[PDB]
Amino acid sequence: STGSATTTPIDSLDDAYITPVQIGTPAQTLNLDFDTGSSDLWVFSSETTASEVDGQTIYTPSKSTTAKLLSGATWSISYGDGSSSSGDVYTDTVSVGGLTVTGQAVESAKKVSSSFTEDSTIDGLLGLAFSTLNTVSPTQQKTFFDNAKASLDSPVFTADLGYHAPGTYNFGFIDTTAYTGSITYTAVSTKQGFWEWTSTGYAVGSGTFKSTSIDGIADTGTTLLYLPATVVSAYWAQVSGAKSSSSVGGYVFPCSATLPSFTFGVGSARIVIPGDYIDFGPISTGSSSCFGGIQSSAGIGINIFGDVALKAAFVVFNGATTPTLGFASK
Repeated sequence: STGSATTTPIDSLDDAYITPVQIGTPAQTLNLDFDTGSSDLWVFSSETTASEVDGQTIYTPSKSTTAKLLSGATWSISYGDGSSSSGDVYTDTVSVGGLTVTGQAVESAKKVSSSFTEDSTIDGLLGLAFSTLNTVSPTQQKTFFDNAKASLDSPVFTADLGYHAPGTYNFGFIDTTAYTGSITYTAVSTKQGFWEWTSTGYAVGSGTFKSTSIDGIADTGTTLLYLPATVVSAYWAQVSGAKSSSSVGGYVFPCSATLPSFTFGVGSARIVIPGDYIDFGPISTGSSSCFGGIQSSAGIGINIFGDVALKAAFVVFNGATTPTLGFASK
């Protein structure tokens, strides 16, 4: 089997991407944030504290004839941005782009943190990291990909995120028309539960490539590109007037600037992030100070190849017995 679904930016800055997901019988369609940096499929629901729901579409298990309470199971998760959610668990039928899993753990939120409430466009998350990170207790549950894998034509999914435009998540096949040149594959460590890999280096604008190993995660659920302070300083040094602002919480730059590109290495291959992908706009409405899309990972404890990086590539998440990641230009 295969599936294919369009993923759409939630706003004009590509802060995140939503993909429609069919849950239950009859289908209830919710728009979920596909997140290769976590492993829980959770949704706003009829069980969510009413004051914490503000415009989201909810899953109502009582209206699904295939929903079953997973007795005794609870979940609770926190993300890198300090947001969180928790609740109980149903199993139900879940379909993405024509690909159906029966008995998928659908984690129903009883509580969500303010950032989720305040974002009307995201109805929940669909985790695509390794199932070892799944938070369901006392019986850990499998991700949608993990459940689908054996049925897929090939045990892979691909992320093709757009810049200020829709893109595609495919399951079970590689669309050879969706990228240019070749896909370069690189090793993955699953030791921390993430799609963790090692970039071979970077360049800033038209500058020379620096060969250096950069361990990080391919994370569709993180907006920006978070790299070591040395790398980030080298990037922003090429932008006149750019500075790290403690008050804003990162590098900012004059909105009048033309940003240089940023290249990262995948083996001997190179992925180029155009300068425009690194502009996240005014820090506040009407400001001429703009927020940068490349930020320091110092104090995160890990480097994160988030959407800024991934949207410059066609990315293969290869879930073979020994997982690997593939990157192609597009």
